[PDB]
Amino acid sequence: SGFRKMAFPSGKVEGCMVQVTCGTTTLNGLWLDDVVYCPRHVICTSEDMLNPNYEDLLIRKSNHNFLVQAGNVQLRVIGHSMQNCVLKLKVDTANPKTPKYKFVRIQPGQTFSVLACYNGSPSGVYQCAMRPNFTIKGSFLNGSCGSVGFNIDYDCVSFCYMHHMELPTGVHAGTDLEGNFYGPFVDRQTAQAAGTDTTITVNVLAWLYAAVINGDRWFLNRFTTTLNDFNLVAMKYNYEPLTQDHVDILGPLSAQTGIAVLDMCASLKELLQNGMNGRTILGSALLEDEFTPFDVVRQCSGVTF
Amino acid sequence: SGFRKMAFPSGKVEGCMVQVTCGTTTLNGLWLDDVVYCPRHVICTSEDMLNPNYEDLLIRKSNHNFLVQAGNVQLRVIGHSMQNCVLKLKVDTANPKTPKYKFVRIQPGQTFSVLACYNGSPSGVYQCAMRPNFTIKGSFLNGSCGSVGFNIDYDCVSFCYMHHMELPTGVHAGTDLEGNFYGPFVDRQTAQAAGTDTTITVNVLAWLYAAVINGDRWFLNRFTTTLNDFNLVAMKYNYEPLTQDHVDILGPLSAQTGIAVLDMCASLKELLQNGMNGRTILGSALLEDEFTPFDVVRQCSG
Ligand SMILES: O=C(Nc1cncc2ccccc12)[C@@H]1CCOc2cc(Cl)c(Cl)cc21
Repeated sequence: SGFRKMAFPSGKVEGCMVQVTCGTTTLNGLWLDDVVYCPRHVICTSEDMLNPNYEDLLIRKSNHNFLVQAGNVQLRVIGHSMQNCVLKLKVDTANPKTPKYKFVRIQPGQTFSVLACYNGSPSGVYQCAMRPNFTIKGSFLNGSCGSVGFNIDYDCVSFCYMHHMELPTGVHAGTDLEGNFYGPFVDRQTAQAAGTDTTITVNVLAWLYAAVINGDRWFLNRFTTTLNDFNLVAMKYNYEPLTQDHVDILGPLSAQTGIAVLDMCASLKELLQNGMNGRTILGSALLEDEFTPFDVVRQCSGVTF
Repeated sequence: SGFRKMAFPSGKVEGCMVQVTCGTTTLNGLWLDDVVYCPRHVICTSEDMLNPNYEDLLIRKSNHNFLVQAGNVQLRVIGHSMQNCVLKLKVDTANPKTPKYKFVRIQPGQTFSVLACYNGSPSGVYQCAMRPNFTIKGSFLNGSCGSVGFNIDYDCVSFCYMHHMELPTGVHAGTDLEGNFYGPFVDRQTAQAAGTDTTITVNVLAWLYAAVINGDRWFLNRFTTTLNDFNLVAMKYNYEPLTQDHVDILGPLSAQTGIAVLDMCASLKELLQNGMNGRTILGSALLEDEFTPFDVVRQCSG
């Protein structure tokens, strides 16, 4: 029993974290095989950030300008190239701790674990979701750039996020490991704002199934709804539309608990229109949307890595 | 900016997780140097749950009855001893991945990370607090026994908890790494119940300081209170008494935000009286009590 916000074990990623220093800037890098990946803004000054020409800034740099440190060992940079908003520093040594890995781009609503790092040293791990507005509600301080987000499937680490910046509202923006930003963000000091966020409907439904599996049933009702009527109500409450794909993904949880997805949708509709009335679900007075259906199945069945 | 429930990176503990099998029972063990620590109930059968005599059950066992597996390598048990509710299995190989470590017994309100494991394999990492009733609200299934709780301040792992059992209400009980249970619990299937749980007041106050540091001030008020008047109010909401130790511990956060502890206590009294009125604090509609003053300082300042 119990349902916690749970991250993947971070060990495979910890053995990849290195510190990258360029001039006065120090941030984190991801050391996989003989390449160190890090945000390209490490080559910027405070002035450069206002209007940066990264090809021009990078061409002026030499390999010895990049100081890479893996623990207490300085790595030798033997090449440098840029791929979108990520800098790739070729090093002379392949990381002996390189796990089986892939670079994957996640969709909004998908969750992942973040290994927050400072000076190439892991300090914490937390689970979060890629918001529908492409930001993440992380917890990051100065020096956390280059910290990565990942999932584990079997013994393979799928790297899906690299931290680049904090927006004025305190939310975070970054890229996949190919340097493509999630969202309409750019790595330049200019006016940028997160769009209005919405609730990840499929994830709230998955969390209501987790609550039922854990014995919390007060919100269940005798009713069902059509997918179209549910989506009309979802649009009204700034909830993401629920697709037939989402309904299909929730199938196993529906089969296990005996609550059809549209029956759970009718519970969610009543919760949106009437509130919780002083009650809680899994120790929360708000509907939680940072557990995917896969996360609920994984946690309620005990899959290991 | 931002405030998340954050666990320590679990790598140093992952390299210590092994599978321990004794008869039909399989659970997790912690492999440090040449010793594997695990719950002593791994030696129990069906009739040895209601009233087990662990000394008598252990004396009947030989080293070859304990099957220890570290990855895909079977470890050889060369000795066994019991220390309170933990079984210590001496093995013929020292764990090469043994980090710098300590065994620390914690107090209620303290937080720690749990590396939940099944069959010696880590499945997830989450953050817990030792409840005032000495239980933990973990997330554990059958086979999670032997999973450990830890903190990693510096490069040293302080092991503080080993999971032993789930109580009828779905909460969890366990021991420190010396086998001493937290709380009035025993490793017997006898009728046991968690006492009435209370809110960790000092932790809620720390989390209100984290909210102020993060820019949230709506709950602040112009009132202060005496420590005794605060305790008389807070007890009525099943909150733990706030001691002078707790007030002292909150000093650095009070100095940083400019809000005296008793001034923050008056905000907490008002939040208990009024509720949140549709508002949230750090993305929560409930007062959070699983961040200590130490966690808040570390997460907010470094
Ligand atoms: O609690 C137990 N293991 C579990 C742990 N955590 C979570 C669980 C969730 C579901 C089912 C088992 C779970 C075992 C088996 C059941 O009976 C006992 C009894 C005693 Cl006295 C002791 Cl010390 C251990 C156990």
